[PDB]
Amino acid sequence: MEINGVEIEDTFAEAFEAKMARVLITAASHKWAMIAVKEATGFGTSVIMCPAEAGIDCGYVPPEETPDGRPGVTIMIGHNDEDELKEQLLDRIGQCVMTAPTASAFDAMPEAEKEDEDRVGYKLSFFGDGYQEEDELDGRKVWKIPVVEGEFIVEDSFGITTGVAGGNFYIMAESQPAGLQAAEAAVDAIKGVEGAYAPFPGGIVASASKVGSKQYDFLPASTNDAYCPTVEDNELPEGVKCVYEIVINGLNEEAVKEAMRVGIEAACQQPGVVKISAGNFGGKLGQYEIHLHDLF
Amino acid sequence: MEINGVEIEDTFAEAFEAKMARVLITAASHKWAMIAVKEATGFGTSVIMCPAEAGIDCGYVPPEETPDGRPGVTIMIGHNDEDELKEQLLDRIGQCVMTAPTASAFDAMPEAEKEDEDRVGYKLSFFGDGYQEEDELDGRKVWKIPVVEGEFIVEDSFGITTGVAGGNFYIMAESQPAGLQAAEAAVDAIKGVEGAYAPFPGGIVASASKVGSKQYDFLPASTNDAYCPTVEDNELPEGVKCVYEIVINGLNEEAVKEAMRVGIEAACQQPGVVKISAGNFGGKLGQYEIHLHDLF
Amino acid sequence: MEINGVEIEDTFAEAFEAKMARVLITAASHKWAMIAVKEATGFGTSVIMCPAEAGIDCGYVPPEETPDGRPGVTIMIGHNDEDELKEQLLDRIGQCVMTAPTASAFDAMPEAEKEDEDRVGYKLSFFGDGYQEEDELDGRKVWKIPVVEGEFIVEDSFGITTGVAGGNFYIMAESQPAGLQAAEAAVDAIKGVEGAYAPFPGGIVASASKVGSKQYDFLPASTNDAYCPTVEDNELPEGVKCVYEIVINGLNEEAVKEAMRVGIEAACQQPGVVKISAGNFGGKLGQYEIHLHDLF
Amino acid sequence: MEINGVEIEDTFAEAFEAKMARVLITAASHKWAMIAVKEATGFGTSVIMCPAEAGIDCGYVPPEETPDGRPGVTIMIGHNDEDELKEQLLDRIGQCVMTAPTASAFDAMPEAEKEDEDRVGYKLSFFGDGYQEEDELDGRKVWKIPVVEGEFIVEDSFGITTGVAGGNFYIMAESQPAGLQAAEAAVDAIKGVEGAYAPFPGGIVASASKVGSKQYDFLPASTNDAYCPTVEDNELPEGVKCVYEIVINGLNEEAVKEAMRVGIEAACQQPGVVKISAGNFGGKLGQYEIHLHDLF
Ligand SMILES: [K+]
Ligand SMILES: [K+]
Ligand SMILES: [K+]
Ligand SMILES: [K+]
Ligand SMILES: [K+]
Ligand SMILES: [K+]
Ligand SMILES: [K+]
Ligand SMILES: [K+]
Ligand SMILES: [K+]
Ligand SMILES: [K+]
Ligand SMILES: [K+]
Ligand SMILES: [K+]
Ligand SMILES: [K+]
Ligand SMILES: [K+]
Ligand SMILES: [K+]
Ligand SMILES: [K+]
Ligand SMILES: [K+]
Ligand SMILES: [K+]
Repeated sequence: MEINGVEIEDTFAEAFEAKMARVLITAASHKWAMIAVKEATGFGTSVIMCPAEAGIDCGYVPPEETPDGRPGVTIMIGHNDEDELKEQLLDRIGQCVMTAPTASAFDAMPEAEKEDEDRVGYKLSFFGDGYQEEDELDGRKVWKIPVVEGEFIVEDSFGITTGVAGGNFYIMAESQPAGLQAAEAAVDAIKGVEGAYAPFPGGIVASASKVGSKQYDFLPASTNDAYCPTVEDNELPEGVKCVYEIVINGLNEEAVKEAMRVGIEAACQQPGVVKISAGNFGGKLGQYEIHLHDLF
Repeated sequence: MEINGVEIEDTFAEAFEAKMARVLITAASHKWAMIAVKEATGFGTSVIMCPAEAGIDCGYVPPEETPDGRPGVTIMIGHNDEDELKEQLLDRIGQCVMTAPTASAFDAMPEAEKEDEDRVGYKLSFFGDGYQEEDELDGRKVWKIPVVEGEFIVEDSFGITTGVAGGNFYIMAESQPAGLQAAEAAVDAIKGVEGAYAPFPGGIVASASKVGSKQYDFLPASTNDAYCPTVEDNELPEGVKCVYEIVINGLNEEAVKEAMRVGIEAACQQPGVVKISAGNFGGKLGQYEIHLHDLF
Repeated sequence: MEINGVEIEDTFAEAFEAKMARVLITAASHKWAMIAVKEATGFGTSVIMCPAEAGIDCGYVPPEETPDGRPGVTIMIGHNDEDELKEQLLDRIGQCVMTAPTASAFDAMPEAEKEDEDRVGYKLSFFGDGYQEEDELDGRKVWKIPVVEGEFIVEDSFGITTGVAGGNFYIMAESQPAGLQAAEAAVDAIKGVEGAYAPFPGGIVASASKVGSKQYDFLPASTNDAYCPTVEDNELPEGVKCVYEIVINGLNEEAVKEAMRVGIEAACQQPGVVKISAGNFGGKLGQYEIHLHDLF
Repeated sequence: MEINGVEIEDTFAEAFEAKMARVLITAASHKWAMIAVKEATGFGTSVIMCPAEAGIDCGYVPPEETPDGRPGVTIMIGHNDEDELKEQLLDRIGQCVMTAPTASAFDAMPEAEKEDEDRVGYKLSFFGDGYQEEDELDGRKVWKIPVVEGEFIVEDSFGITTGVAGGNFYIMAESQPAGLQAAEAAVDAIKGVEGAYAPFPGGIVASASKVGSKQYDFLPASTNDAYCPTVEDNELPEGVKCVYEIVINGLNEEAVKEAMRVGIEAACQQPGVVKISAGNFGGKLGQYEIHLHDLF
């Protein structure tokens, strides 16, 4: 199989069940919404050594579609453990969205995906020290928390789902610059797929990992040396000088599949791409297998 | 005292000793440098419920002044506890800079400020699983860690200092929009002060806090209700409808003082600003007191 | 009639027929597309003293919805004179898109709107000095022009329509900061409206004009003094200390009306707005009269 | 001569005398200054088919270094004809800066460079229709023009110099992605050089031209086929699959030389660059000849 002359390896991404929330942040403008967004979703590439996996879902929510009539952005926050996710919701919304100029936080978990709920707004409202007030806004139960700016509006409760984490594909390129141009094109495409996010910096992984380590016994993960171009005994095709990985989390398997589909399609339009692969664990770890040949 | 007709309150900011590191991130472009920067310094407004306090120091480092000849950006990461700071250095550089396309990480702690060092590069190099290599780059001891992209270059060791955390001033404004325009002008000014950063979203705090809670026994902090415009018994001057706080951390007291100085000066040039105040704890907590009247 | 407490004057915007083109710019990334876009649409606020009226229509076209599978952005270029429009298409695509890294230019004028044709890509093809080559791409007739980068891809011909120019509303606020916050929320809303653009800087006019001048016979336009808050005998409501205008052009009257509607609604959600008005010429001149009360 | 393994051709850039102005734009924030700047400097890559050659000089002027204590950005506008330059100053400031929210325009031409004066602010003052008012601001003679926002502040007069236009170098790389990564690093470097600007989109020319035409007697200029990688009979080194040009204008020859020097050095640190060249016209046309070997 080839897409625009680029080899698609007959392999699969191995992905996992993971708990996820989806939050709508609105603010006085898109600019201020993004300010809160970047802060709240930062230090959140991987649960290997980050507190969560977080990223932007929809970069632009029209003011006419938000509960308060203001510009919005949707983000997603995820973790393998639901209790840690609830902690991460409280911390990131309370430290990064409550503190952000003009930003409000509303639930954006689709009705069908909702399995559980965490009362993040209620838990945050105690910051008001007795002065907090419940109200209804556009049919939503919200807390109005007095802050020095005026008020912080946060929805009482946020829906939690079991989503899919670790959808992925590798871009194998003739050089680093060609690999990165291809990878950014992929991420631009993934931007448009609702319910999916790419937690790594710019959505791109420059340092893909393997489980554990061969030489050490204190490492949870180490470099995927099989795919390292400066490693003597690497398993890279000839003419492959750089590898990038795109890692995708989503509300469901279909959102991850779509993000993988449009990502690869976009990457294969860029020059100097040799082949597309995917990362898996030989079916021994995950709950999902997304086969590349099935997507096209 | 008035600056452009704006009242400067005769008070002080009460700030604290805190451990800090300063990192230079370079990348293929300013764009990719900033990608790594935003990820690495996110979820880091306040040690109240964030793992660290982090932010950009110098947004633009010319390529001719970096060890590798590439565009750079300097960031600062801080914490009240040195052991937690060392953990935060490993986590943020390893998860957010090592994974970021093209980015390298070099020490940027000034010689005079260096009190301690953490071998973050050495500790990260084990990710190479035996394939990592030490080298010298522009006089610096660096580790070349094989990654799927090619290599991750990180300096062996990073200097740690005892800096100053919690420098601050309040902008009291006739309205939220006037407060925010004044606050952003202040942050634009603080951008130019080397050795200082503002950890909050866009550098601005919309929800300033007080120690503990009046009504609850489980909260380490709650809203500063004295400065809340919607609270009935607030201590706000008449005509003050919004308050923002700017919180500043720095390598030393002088860097924080300068950031406070240029910030207030910039804020007072914007329309609708009623007065400037500062947050303190009546001298009972901090190691530093920066009096507003002393700055002008 | 009020929106969130903001008066909506029972008046109308008076708008005009204008010739318009619509161009899809694709590039290796959204970043490089925007680079071409900002260059090609700049120096194009008003035909009073700029060569054209130009701006971004759709900020994000997904890769899978473009002819070449690459990230896209749509722009619009307008002028009262069709011959001048054709010259502007040639100049802006030839000098600002052809020269921009990786950028291609395709027709994005809807079939139902097309009235005339301008063979821009045919005209630009001669730059190839004999080496240019016609081809077909996703059903479109394109020219592949050899350039030092590789090739410039440009559609043979672009459609021209009689659109609408000069749709508008005024935001009257309690202060400059309040007015600008409301105005940017409006522009955020207008972003989402396909086939409409706001040609002024950030979509906002800080210096609205009237036809001619009371004092100077060499001027085609001068300040709208009745709405200047510093002018002594102004016709501004008390409490209004700042006025902004949002000027909108579009493919048809419906796009203009829609941009006006969502822009006003978004503006009215922001604090410190007193009323909304609109600029007309007494209904004695324009082809279109858009009554504010008819929008809601 | 090699820089980082990259050949530096023993050739020269041939550049020309050109008339130039330099403008300081201040605004409520860096964001709004940038809004005005992009509008005012757009449609200004080349005087071949654009009305002027314009670009950002300094991206960040600190508030305390500006006449009004507000965030600033400096831009430059050039043209071979002084009368056309004066018209371009009037058109670009009057239509793109006067109209931009909160933006002011001050002279930023160093005294040592000043040759001529253009009373732009005086010429713009008539827009005030009698209500305009001269004042002094930070020792500068300015006009306060009443506008719907409040006031437009513009310096009475702007200095004009005979600068340098057409400084250049070519980046010859192994691929388009490699070329563009090198070219952007170059532009990042050129950003830091005061008194020099790169007028093309993102600073980069994707379609360098040659004088005249081989096939068409009616063309003044066409694609430099000698440097087109898709042209069969090109004069490109083997292994070169992409060429970019960086074009630089500046206040004097030293600024141009400096931008060339740091731009080349930055480019050469990026992977996949084969050689650096420069464009000239046989030493017959230009006033300046800038030899690449003389820079390092
Ligand atoms: K998405
Ligand atoms: K907030
Ligand atoms: K689900
Ligand atoms: K993230
Ligand atoms: K199939
Ligand atoms: K700083
Ligand atoms: K990296
Ligand atoms: K110190
Ligand atoms: K931060
Ligand atoms: K639009
Ligand atoms: K192009
Ligand atoms: K039409
Ligand atoms: K425009
Ligand atoms: K000047
Ligand atoms: K410069
Ligand atoms: K202005
Ligand atoms: K000169
Ligand atoms: K330009």
